[PDB]
Amino acid sequence: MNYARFITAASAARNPSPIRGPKSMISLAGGLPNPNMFPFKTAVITVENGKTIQFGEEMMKRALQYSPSAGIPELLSWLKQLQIKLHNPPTIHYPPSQGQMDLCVTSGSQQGLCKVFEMIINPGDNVLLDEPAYSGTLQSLHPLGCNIINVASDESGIVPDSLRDILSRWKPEDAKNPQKNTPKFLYTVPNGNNPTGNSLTSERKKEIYELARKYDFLIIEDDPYYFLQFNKFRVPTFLSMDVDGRVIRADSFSKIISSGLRIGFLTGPKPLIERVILHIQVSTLHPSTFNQLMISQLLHEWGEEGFMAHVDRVIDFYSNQKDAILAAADKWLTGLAEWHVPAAGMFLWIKVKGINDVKELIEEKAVKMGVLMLPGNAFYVDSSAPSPYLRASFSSASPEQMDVAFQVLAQLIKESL
Amino acid sequence: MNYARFITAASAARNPSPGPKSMISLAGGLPNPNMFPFKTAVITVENGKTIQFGEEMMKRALQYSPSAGIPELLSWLKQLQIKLHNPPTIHYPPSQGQMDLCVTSGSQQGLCKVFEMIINPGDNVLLDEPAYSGTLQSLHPLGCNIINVASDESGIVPDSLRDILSRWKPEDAKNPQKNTPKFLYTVPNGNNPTGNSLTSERKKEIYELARKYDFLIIEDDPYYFLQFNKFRVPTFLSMDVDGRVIRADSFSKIISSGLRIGFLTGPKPLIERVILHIQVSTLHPSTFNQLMISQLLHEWGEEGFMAHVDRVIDFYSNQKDAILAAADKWLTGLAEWHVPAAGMFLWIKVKGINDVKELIEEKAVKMGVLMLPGNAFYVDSSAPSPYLRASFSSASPEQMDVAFQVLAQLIKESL
Ligand SMILES: O=C(O)CCC(=O)C(=O)O
Repeated sequence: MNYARFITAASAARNPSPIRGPKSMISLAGGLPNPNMFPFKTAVITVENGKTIQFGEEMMKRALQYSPSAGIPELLSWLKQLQIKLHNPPTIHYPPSQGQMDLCVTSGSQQGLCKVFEMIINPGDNVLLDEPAYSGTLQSLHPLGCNIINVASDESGIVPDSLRDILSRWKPEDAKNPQKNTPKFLYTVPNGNNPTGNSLTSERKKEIYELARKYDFLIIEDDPYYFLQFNKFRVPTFLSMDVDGRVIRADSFSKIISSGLRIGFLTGPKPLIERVILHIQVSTLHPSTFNQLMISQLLHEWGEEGFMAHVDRVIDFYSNQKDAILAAADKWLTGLAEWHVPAAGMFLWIKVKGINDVKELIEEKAVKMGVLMLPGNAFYVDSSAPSPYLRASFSSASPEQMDVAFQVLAQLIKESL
Repeated sequence: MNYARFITAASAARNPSPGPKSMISLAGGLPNPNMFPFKTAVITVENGKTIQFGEEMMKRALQYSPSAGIPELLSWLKQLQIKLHNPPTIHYPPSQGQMDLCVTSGSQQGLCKVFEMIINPGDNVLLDEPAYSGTLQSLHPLGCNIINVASDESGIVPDSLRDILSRWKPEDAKNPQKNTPKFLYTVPNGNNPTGNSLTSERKKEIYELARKYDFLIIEDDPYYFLQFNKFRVPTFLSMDVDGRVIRADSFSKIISSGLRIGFLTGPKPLIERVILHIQVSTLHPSTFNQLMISQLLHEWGEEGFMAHVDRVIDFYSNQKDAILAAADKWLTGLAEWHVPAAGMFLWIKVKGINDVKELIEEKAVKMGVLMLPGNAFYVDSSAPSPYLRASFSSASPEQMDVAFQVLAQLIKESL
């Protein structure tokens, strides 16, 4: 596994820019401000289902102060250990320069993901993903001058055959040859895709993996909705089948723990992670120290039992919420729209039947009646193409809210037929 | 005035990526914030009302918020900025550079997003060495030609800036193929590592040249509130009649380094490329941490903020007082150095040793003493450096006494 092909000229040229022997030791060498100057002295944070979190005066100075680039070591060790327990990556005991598994706490998981595109993509590069695809990722990949090659997805995500067919534009030996512009990577959201809410299967993941071996590209696994799986048996990740070190997982605490706190993490091979760490060192520097410590203490006080149980209560909430969105649709959309039932996440994806563009429907008529939901146009490389799709958030609304929401939508559709 | 020549093809192709009511909305992407474990917060402040988050606030604090900062924090920094600098640009048309500001994840987030926005490989850029190693290492992979401007007690020597530019004519600004300097990067207030600051006369002159030659000025000003002189030298932003100043500001030295929260002020179209890059990277600065800071600032008020920064300049001033005292004591005739004008560093040039790397990395450590060799603060970091960076931020008068006596001892052993 050669990593140089996946590291921009710029990315390779980064050197480490850190904040960075007898016994007592009198350092004037370092850069830290004096943390006594800072105004906040203590904190108490109450937790549902938990012991309150205390920052004593000493701990608060630590929270107000520069901390390491890759994250605090107690959160780093605990997430690594989570990743060993959840996924047991084939690579954890490999050599560093082969793909030893490494992890970086990042300022939300999209920070890591961006820095990963920037690391990989030369203009003119080819990338695989399936559409509909995440708004945020299209606005991300677009300025990078890559050519986005769409793989068909259905209710089970990426269709493997589509991937085969697409990749038969190249011989496998073309991977050893940059001129041939073989794909760099496949970007997938494998659990409750935003916007579609469909998830990848196990058999499918294994097959995708083999194609990724054969055509020696990286798999980018964006898995923000992995702890929002409604099925009890969690589907194995690409991470857990990564005997090569061709997988970069992104994990988020945003749907589960806190979206505000901007704390997520990036799991992958050392040399790749290292490029992101080094990019972080000249931009954000680290994730907020305060907030890492809220999460780290929270998580260590729960242990893995409290964490998983918490995630079981989130899932429980999000499913009933999903039962209610579907009831409501089964109630009003029947025979007027088509949808599959979300495998994870917080989004229902609704194909309205016999209307071409739902933008008018939504942005003109539906808003006038006081109901709103997201036109599907944004979720395609070509956002100007007509979409007959709505994305509907089942995250906040009460059963009655959805009832009126779908009573009104169905009316506007009937009125627009 | 023409910002397109200042913005990369990439930076430019970026697209923004974020009601009668009683409205029902189903197209939000917010997660249900009620699922979050953290319920209430209390934080204490020395000489301040206790900051409290009730269940509602807290919820907002654990939730996605705007890209460029919560609005009660943006207006307060936007205000502070009108008040500290009163930019001639405030009431400009937006497309003509109207002063804009986003909260960033610490000031170096903004400043990185700004190099990425500006720099094509091959471009020519100005700053003054020694320069902060971080900025060196940020710029290095961007593939610019770094052109060193001479500096002295007082920062960037502008005569040197004139002689450098004389290789072009003003007219070469409108001709991209001439490769005129894209921008001048500076740390106007005790530069890290020198601790030197620009004078107001020099800043004027620097501005004229930047006008003549149409280059941006990035004023990296993390030590703005750490100024030992009670009159604060006017900033490049207070004299940006053109819309060519990009200012970085930091709460890292005064408020918190750890909360990662700083701010970038500058022409709207330029800030706009930065906010759009933030939207697919960090999304925004921690909502929680902005709320902590915001409620601290509104409660202190403009006055009270300032009483604080005085409080810490006073602290930093005594520390550097203590550090100069000890240098005087042990280092006289063995070294030379200027009084830092601001910041937390002292920059000491040791006599008759060509490179200080052995002196520190072998001898000093062994004797339990540490200072930072200058090597790292120049483009060419393999070059001998007879200079030491020393931090007066934490050490006590006693620990500085022993640091220096020990350091002078070994300097005299190495002669
Ligand atoms: O529009 C926003 O503020 C945030 C959207 C987001 O990150 C999400 O898709 O969950």
